[PDB]
Amino acid sequence: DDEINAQSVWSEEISSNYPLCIKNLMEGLKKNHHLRFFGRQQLSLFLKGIGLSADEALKFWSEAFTRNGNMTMEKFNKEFRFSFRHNYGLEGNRINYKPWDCHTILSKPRPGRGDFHGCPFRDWSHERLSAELRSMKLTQAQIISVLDSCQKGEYTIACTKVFEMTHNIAHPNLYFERSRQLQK
Ligand code: SF4
Repeated sequence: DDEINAQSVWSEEISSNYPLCIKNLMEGLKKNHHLRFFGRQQLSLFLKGIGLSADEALKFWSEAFTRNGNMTMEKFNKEFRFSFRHNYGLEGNRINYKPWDCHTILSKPRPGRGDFHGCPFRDWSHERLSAELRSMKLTQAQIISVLDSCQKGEYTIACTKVFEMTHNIAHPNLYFERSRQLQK
């Protein structure tokens, strides 16, 4: 709880370790105060994979869904609380909900309008990727190298390139713990 909790996952320090997909999901949750089923599972199981406790997860999801008066606490407890508790097995279920790897993430149905699951290196446009990479302090030479892998369909190589360029197999939780390891 000292490192990963409901408040510290919104921190810049912790969130600077997220791969592009989790960053995309967190951003959609912050502005819409809600995520769809596929996006819910991708992000929820990742946070569980980095050590977010059951109590902190329910604190995290409840505040996020009810933020800015998006929905009441009663609507959340009646329409979403069970599903999040289900993912941690707090209702007695013994389904093995492991965090999704990149292969599993890319295999899900592709995101449409309003969806935030998936992998940005395949689902975003080159224009959207380029602007996002520039805010991450990448130069156009580095950008053209990442888009090259994207155009070739090697999305895990493009994400591995971003890691090396932003720092000094194929799993989003492996991205986090490698990056978070370089912080300590
Ligand atoms: S390669 Fe995997 S970890 Fe990286 S952005 Fe795509 S789905 Fe996320």
